[PDB]
Amino acid sequence: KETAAAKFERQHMDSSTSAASSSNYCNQMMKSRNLTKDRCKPVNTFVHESLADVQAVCSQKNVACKNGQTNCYQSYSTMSITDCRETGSSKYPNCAYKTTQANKHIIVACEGNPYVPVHFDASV
Ligand SMILES: [Cl-]
Ligand SMILES: [Cl-]
Ligand SMILES: [Cl-]
Ligand SMILES: [Cl-]
Repeated sequence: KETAAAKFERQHMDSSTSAASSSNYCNQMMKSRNLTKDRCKPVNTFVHESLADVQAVCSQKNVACKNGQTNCYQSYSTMSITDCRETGSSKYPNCAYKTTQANKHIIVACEGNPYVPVHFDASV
């Protein structure tokens, strides 16, 4: 079974680009990160910063998570992100995503020792 930290990395880290290159970024990344296996994952955010910088958010501003838990943290700085969301033309298989690039603060839930990101809560 994948660890929670490793699942966060696979679903939400893309340090190899500064920003979504094009409208097909999400179609490609959703497929390559194995987020379209049996179902199209409906919504997923990728963060274009170093893993270290994203991990560091777990020692930044403590904020409530949407679900009311208290282990969420909001990045002090904005980060380059791409939101991927399924379009109306999307029907498994042949998932289809809209790519939206933005520079926003991220909010992650953190857990463990080391205390690292395990869920992507939101961007602001
Ligand atoms: Cl793994
Ligand atoms: Cl791990
Ligand atoms: Cl997400
Ligand atoms: Cl990097």
